[PDB]
Amino acid sequence: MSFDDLHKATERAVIQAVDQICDDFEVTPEKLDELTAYFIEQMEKGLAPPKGLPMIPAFVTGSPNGTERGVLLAADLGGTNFRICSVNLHGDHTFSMEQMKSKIPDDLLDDENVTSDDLFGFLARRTLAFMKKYHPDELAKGKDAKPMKLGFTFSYPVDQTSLNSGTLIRWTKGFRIADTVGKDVVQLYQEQLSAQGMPMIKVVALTNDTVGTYLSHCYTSDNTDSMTSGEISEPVIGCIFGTGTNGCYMEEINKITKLPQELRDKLIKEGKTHMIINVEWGSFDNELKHLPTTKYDVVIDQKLSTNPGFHLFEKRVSGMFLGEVLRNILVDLHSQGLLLQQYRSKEQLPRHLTTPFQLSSEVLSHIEIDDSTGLRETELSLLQSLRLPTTPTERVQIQKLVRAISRRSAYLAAVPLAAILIKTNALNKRYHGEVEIGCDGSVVEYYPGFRSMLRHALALSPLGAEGERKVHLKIAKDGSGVGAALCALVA
Repeated sequence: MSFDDLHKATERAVIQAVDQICDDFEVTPEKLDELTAYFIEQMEKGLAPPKGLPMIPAFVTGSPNGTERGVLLAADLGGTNFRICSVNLHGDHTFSMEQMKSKIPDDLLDDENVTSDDLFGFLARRTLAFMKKYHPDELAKGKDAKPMKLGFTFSYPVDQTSLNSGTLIRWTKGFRIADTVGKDVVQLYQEQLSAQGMPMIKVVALTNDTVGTYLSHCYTSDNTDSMTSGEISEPVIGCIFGTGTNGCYMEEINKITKLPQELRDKLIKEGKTHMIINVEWGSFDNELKHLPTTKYDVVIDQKLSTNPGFHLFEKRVSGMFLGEVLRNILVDLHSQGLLLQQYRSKEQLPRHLTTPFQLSSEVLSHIEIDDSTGLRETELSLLQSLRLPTTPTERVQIQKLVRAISRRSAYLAAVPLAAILIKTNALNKRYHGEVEIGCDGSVVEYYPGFRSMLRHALALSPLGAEGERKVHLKIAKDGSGVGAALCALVA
């Protein structure tokens, strides 16, 4: 056929093939029902003694009201940095901030055999510099003063035998230091704090970023938590979607069959009815019994991934992998002759479409909501910020693919929220019963319309579109810094 005839036939075939890839990417409401039911099943398997889900009790039996008073501290430590924050709760749904971001120490931790004393003394040194800098209010009263409660955000593998008690099991995503496999991390931090000179500091909390997100959403609840006035709604889920994904919710105390009955009765004999469970829902259905999977998901999880087959739901939802899936689809369609069709072979393609993760997520951000830009002006430009240029008929299908990837990730992200809301139902305060779930992270906050698709999925779930609209949801953003302080408050 003619060059023009072949071009037209090729464009029609690209229509076909891209629609077929989309069909292979779709999430049906039937699959939604299947996934949420299996998630309820994994939840109930998990928190009973032996496994369904890594549902780790966070040992928090109280939620902030947004009416709270006082000033508290918060320490967080990871491979990223070390941070000492200080929060002054104004007494309304507001607060005031102070903080020092002590950079991760330059190579006292690079797989050298260093003491817990070295690392935790660096932590306490930065805490002492903090106290000296912004207030020696009770630091000048170094012998004794009115104490200060602070929460610790130690985002490492930890065995939290209770609140303000953690027994570190390993340094993963960090580097191995000597003989901390049995130490209590809150105890080490407290020892180093009382050893530099502040004995006023009490380390009374230990939680990770998701429990902090939940507590930071309890505070600052849009005037829907101060009283049963206007909207009558309470927050029941904290969660982070983005580079990673996880969530936490409050479960009945006597429904956590895992914890021994001693602690359960000792809590219920108090005013204590519920406790926060940090559902590790990252790495959900790793066995892939129900979790949808395509070819590109396999080729990325196996070859290009650092966790070969461990956090599968994370990888299907994370913001890093969206652009990666798009890149693999593009390289596929090219090497099979349908797209970018005058780069005569692979390794003639631009340097970023060939190499692994060079297709970032802001690309999909710009592409997904392309307005009628006189047919893909900002989209062409931004997709062309990486070295490859494109044509209109190709850009239409590339937008199709990007939107399909995003919709799948959003519906999957909605599955666990729906399963939690339907396990602990939102229809128990029979009248005006409403529930808001607060969210942090990259994808959920800044990806265009990822919340609209979350809502559409929650409507298409066995959470009924009839009942989805008693759940409105928005963002609570600081969990390592404000959430730790609030976990110290409710300690």
